[PDB]
Amino acid sequence: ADGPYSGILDSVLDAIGNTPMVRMKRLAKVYGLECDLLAKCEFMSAGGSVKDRIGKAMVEKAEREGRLKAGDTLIEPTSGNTGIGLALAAAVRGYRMIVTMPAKMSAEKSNIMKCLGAEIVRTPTEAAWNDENSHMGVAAKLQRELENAHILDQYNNTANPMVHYDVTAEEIITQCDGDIDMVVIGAGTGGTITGIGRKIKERCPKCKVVGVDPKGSILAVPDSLNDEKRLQSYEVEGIGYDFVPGVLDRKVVDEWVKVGDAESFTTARAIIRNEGLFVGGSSGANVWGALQAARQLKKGQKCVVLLPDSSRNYMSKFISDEWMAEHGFAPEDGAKVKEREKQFGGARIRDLLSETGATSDVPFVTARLSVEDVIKMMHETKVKEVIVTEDSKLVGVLSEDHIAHSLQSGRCAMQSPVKDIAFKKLAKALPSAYLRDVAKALDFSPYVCVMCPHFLGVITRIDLLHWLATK
Amino acid sequence: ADGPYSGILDSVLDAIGNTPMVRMKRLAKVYGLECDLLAKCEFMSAGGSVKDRIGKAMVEKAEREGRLKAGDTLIEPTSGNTGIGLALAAAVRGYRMIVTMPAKMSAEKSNIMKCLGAEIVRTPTEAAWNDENSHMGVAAKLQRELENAHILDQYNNTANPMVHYDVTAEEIITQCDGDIDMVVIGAGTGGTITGIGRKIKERCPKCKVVGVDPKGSILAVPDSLNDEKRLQSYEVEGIGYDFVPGVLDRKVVDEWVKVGDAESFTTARAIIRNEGLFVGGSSGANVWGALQAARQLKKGQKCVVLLPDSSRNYMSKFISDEWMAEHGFAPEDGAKVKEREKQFGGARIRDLLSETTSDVPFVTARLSVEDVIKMMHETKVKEVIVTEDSKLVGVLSEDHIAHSLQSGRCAMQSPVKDIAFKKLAKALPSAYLRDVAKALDFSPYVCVMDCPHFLGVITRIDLLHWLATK
Ligand SMILES: C=C(NCc1c(COP(=O)(O)O)cnc(C)c1O)C(=O)O
Ligand SMILES: C=C(NCc1c(COP(=O)(O)O)cnc(C)c1O)C(=O)O
Repeated sequence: ADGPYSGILDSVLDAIGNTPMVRMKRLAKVYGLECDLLAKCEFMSAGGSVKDRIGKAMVEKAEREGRLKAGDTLIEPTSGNTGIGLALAAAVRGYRMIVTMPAKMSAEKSNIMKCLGAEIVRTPTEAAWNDENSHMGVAAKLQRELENAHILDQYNNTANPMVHYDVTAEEIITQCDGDIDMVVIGAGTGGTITGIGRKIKERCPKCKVVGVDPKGSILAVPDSLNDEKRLQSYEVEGIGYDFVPGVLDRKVVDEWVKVGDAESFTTARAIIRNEGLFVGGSSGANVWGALQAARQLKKGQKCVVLLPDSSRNYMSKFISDEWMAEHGFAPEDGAKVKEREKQFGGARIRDLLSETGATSDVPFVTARLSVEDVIKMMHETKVKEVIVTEDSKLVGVLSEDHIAHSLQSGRCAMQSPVKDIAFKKLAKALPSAYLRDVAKALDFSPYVCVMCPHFLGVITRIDLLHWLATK
Repeated sequence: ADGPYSGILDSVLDAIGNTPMVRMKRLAKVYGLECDLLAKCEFMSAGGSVKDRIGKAMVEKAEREGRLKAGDTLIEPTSGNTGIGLALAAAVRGYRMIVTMPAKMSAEKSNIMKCLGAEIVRTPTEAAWNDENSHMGVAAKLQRELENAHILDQYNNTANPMVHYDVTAEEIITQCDGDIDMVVIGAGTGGTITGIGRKIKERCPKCKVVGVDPKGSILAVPDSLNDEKRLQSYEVEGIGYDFVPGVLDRKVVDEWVKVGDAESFTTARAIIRNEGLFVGGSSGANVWGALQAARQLKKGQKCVVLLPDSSRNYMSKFISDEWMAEHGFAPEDGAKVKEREKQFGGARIRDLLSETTSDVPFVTARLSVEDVIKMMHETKVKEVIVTEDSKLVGVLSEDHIAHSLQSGRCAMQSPVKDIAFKKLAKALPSAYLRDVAKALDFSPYVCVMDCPHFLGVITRIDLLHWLATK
């Protein structure tokens, strides 16, 4: 039905939470999982992260105790998502936002907090928590040097775990009908794991709670698990710290699973590909930890995994195959990159141009001919396409179909220069280039053309498909 | 309460729709609007767009008529969001996806449909709909040349408007309790406007329905409104075409509002800044059209605006201030860029360095940490700059030295490069302070240079303390 959203909401803050639990049957069937892998889609909140909750939560507490008045400044050390949630709360309730975040975090989080009118101070990646150059220490300095400022300090604020204990875990309980056998959850500030594990073990003591910690952090128990990569920088954002936060109750968690960058990102892309959840990398870490932890579970048993972040914050980072190839991360089991590598391989456009049959007789023009002059060439030379080129060096492609249709449409005058109706989006290639690169380039450009300034022809996706039909 | 999500969902397709309606009181107060500007947050669907619905919808129809079997290929010309929704449906129900979209559309849509295992063929921007190089014609060719392929053709499929008539408009009706006075909605394929306007006028005939069409399209009535910029390419994605789609019933819409790129993008950023809805550019166009159309309305009256897309698809495009400055679009009334322009102005780091002291020491980036602590203790400085031979390495603080030596990351005989801060931004004295602030948005330190004589380092606290002196 429609219970929580059946009316109109006063602000975006009322749209935080109430995320849907989805059964990842496709991903489990891919990875060979007997139990039901339930996913709590926290990335479907208004701000696209679970931390929205605590943000709102902390503000509410700060307002229910009168500790916060309009016009004040809010300061918060964050990996980016708590900053986004608090920035939403401030843009709604009229507070000023100053976010202190490490340079390791993505640029999308910074851009979104900038759109929310928040000042952004960045701290070095390799800094320890004791440092004055840590995000927490810089936030403390901003408190000390600025008036009417407040640090809500999600690492020690009781609201962070208390609201995960109050609403989120109760949501999971109501959605799983109490039958929860394993809960796999990443460990950042540790508030979400603490609260969820407590409420679930209180209303279902038989549930195992598994914490996910990146290879590089010291949050796992025992230290025999953290010493694979001690204090090694990692790319996954949100989970793991160089100290145990005040809100993290490591006694409430049963197991610990160590997950590296490669597994986290490949599993995040597998989540996107197999389920269709536009989710973050920390979520890939959590899901890989869950695939390791719930392996011994049987069918009927339900393992709840949080998907904290949305792909929005890492849209340039790991959704782009460019970045994960540069960082040497396995793309995916089934991906477009691997499909192109298998189908095309090392075949080059020399091979396609020779197998198809062409003698580089692609007529050029100086890109400022009148359309009547060029139609004489189109109709008399028996060619359909032409390539327009300037002096200062490529302009584009032109088809007689577009000529006729734009002349009828009122965009192509008979005395107009040919540059006005040519296709201006192109991708330059050269015969030694592989078909995998032209396949990647066709994802962004309609045509791929090759190149004394002697271009040999144009290649589109139908050409590659018809080549694949010959193989 | 908890009605729709109180259980577990079988697939992502079950999380489509059921978006919340939020009152944009902040944005209305900013623009001076008396009536209640309600926003249907369609970007909060699972796929982050309203088109998710029709995608799912069409598949269901294609499956309820037995027209679709597992392993088949689905082909669809789209501006990107219907492609995303259909790719979600295909990755869930086991169909192959081929999307045909113009090159003008953002790269985020392409990357996301790639993550969903969809083949992507791009078409030229300047092509007309009649062209074989149009997205629709290319999709038709892919149908003709590929076996087991289907085109659901959201421009003519009845599911596209029928489901907006069935669920979305009924959602709006149940959320507004029938009291809807104006409905402002963008016109792309026209399915959403057709369906929503029909269902709302059926359950509330007094409601005015306003269509939003970008300057460049021919969907507005009459053509006295389209002739400002006829067939001019525009940056807003999703709305407007060079022909009236089959599902668009232009008789069901009352008014038409022309919205350009600049207004659309500046109002989308205003939506993000004032309300906090991470929304798309087409939504900025729709909200600007609504601000123009519902101006004569009074308080109590409710004007419903759709926010079709999320910022996700335009994350590099218009959330980045770089691209809207490069495309000459007004940033916002109140923005961080304008705030830095007012606070800093044309002040350069020459002015700050002179108001505030010269040539903090350097090291060759391979000193032992014991040698560098001896240098710091003898030189009484706190920070140092590490530099290589082939040309900058970073900054180093004695605090990090002590804490990493105690933390087990800094060996007494280790090279100083291992503990230095490797993220830096290079500047030079003629640079302005607003630009160093923009660089400080992405780098912790901003250091200056001309010989390699490094005049010093500047952080955000330095700019704040300078602003305290001014
Ligand atoms: C530490 C922060 N986020 C925690 C986080 C986590 C861990 O959630 P915790 O509430 O810190 O336990 C997982 N995934 C992502 C993307 C996260 O951002 C922050 O936003 O400052
Ligand atoms: C035409 C497509 N989108 C329509 C659209 C619209 C218009 O919605 P229609 O249902 O097509 O009328 C508004 N905003 C955005 C971001 C859109 O993508 C498409 O995804 O192929």
